[PDB]
Amino acid sequence: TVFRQENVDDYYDTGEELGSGQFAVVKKCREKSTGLQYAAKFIKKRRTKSSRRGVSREDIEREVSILKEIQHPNVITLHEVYENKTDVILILELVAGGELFDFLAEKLTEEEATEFLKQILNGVYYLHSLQIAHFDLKPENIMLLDRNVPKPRIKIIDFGLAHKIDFGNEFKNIFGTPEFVAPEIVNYEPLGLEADMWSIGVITYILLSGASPFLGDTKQETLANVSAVNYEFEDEYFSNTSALAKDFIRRLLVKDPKKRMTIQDSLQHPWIKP
Ligand SMILES: O=c1c(O)c(-c2ccc(O)c(O)c2)oc2cc(O)cc(O)c12
Repeated sequence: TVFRQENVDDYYDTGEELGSGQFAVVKKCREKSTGLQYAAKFIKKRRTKSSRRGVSREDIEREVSILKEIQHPNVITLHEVYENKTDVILILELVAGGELFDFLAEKLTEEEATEFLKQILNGVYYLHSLQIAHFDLKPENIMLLDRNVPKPRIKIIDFGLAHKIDFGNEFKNIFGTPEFVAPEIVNYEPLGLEADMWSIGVITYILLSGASPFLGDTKQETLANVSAVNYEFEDEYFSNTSALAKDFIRRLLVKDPKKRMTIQDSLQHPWIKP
């Protein structure tokens, strides 16, 4: 699939950089024709078939295909795609309140945690309903619309590892951030929607305590901890956290993906359900 090959600069002006990573940079931008504002993600293309630099066309096209399917208040939306020799440029919905990660570093109560979590669960319910696994859920990939409100609204971003799961599972080169990946990722096993639910358990633990449940001193330690389900609720952090909140986490941080709560289970769980 090919994208718009006119110069993006003829249609958009860029401004503040919103973030950067491995082979991508995200810039605030404004469409010249409408004055409307967006986030432009510049993704570096591979220059040869065997290069390890840049993102493969196959991987770029998958991400764009997934983004085009999505329309839900809790997930980022895609406006347009451009490309040139060096980059694919995604013109994405602008979200200005920063990462949930940075909002967290600034300070949650169970109410504040569930307020965020319900939105995340709603977005993931939408995705999983469409058989889309995100595969990279973490606080860095949850953005706030406006961070100066008591209960900020959120949108899930970064579908770079996302996959359609038409056959119950996928087994591919898929591996996210060690702190948040499920044991089946660590062990290179077939992956399905269940992996996202584990990641939600990790996010929930962090929301409530400020601490990361499997984090070791090195990446290999973290991964070893994940595979062994080596976590516990520290009393210093969880002493005034409800047993029901702990129950919710405990039913997500389960090694056997078949025994893990599904997204539907999570919405019916007594900590979440009205
Ligand atoms: O940092 C951002 C980011 O990474 C992405 C993003 C979204 C979907 C993807 O599939 C993807 O690869 C990246 O969107 C954004 C949108 C914003 O308004 C602001 C941002 O800072 C980001």
